[PDB]
Amino acid sequence: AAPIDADKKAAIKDLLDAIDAPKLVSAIANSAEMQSKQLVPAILSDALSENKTLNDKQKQAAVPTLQKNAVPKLVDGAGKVFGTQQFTNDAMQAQYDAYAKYYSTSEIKDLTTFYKSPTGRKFIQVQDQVGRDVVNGLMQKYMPQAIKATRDQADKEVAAVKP
Amino acid sequence: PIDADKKAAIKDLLDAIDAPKLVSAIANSAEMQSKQLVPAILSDALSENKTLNDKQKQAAVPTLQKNAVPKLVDGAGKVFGTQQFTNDAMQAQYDAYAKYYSTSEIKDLTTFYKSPTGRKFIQVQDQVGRDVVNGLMQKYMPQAIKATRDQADKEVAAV
Ligand SMILES: [Ca+2]
Repeated sequence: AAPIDADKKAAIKDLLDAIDAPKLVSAIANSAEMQSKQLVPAILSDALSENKTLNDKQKQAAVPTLQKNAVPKLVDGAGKVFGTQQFTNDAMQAQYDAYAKYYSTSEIKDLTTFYKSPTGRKFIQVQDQVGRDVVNGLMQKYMPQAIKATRDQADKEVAAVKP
Repeated sequence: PIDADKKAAIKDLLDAIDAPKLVSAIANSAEMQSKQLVPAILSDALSENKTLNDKQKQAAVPTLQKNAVPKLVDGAGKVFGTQQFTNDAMQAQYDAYAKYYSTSEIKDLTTFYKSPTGRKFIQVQDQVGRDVVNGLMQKYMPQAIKATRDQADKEVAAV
């Protein structure tokens, strides 16, 4: 985390405006919040395993109600930190620092020119869609075949167990 | 169906972005994902087996864990190393570029990607994104986990 000289900072500020950097921060916050919500079951499991008052029969019996009440409540409250102004500010500073680290001032200015051009503005809107179309299309054609190949061999391994 | 002038403009674009390196990274990513799915697929197959009773299934887990998992893992995701996958991934790149971009936009992109700043961009832009996400993750992941953990501790104690 280094000091950005004045002319480089002003160039990055113009680049961040041209790529709509706040929209990108918003997507990072929403993705982290989602990741936090997906960790709730594992964190609740850890709190149950490490709780120091309940015996092992009471813990095993508490699972049904914790699954029904605690998980929805924890999911609802998870990742609040990602909606704060502090997070947004920090993600903005992180964008400045990342651009200053990998690009020179003159490269940042070239980038801004491309992003403000008509084809650059198009690129900002569709280029992610281009990546998703490629990956999702190949996934649809090939993920089933790879799963089935492993599953069919897995059937043979289980059928081979001799008890 | 892509007209010839757009097809030839896309061919030049893909050379300028080193499209085969992007295909190779997609294939490797898919292969790794196939291998990481092996324990879940083997549990499906053990669960669905109709010859072993449930005590025999539990007793089989140690040797399945030890022999079947390394075997299935070395064999998972072979389809992603075939020439047919590469061919389909190239074709998917043509289709995607043709669908969202016009011929003159394709030519503008090539000019940008062939410029010195375009080539730097091909080289570091993914690293820019990872640095942003990883720095924030280092700072905020622990705070988010602690927030959920402390509320989970109160939920467990209130049982
Ligand atoms: Ca024209």
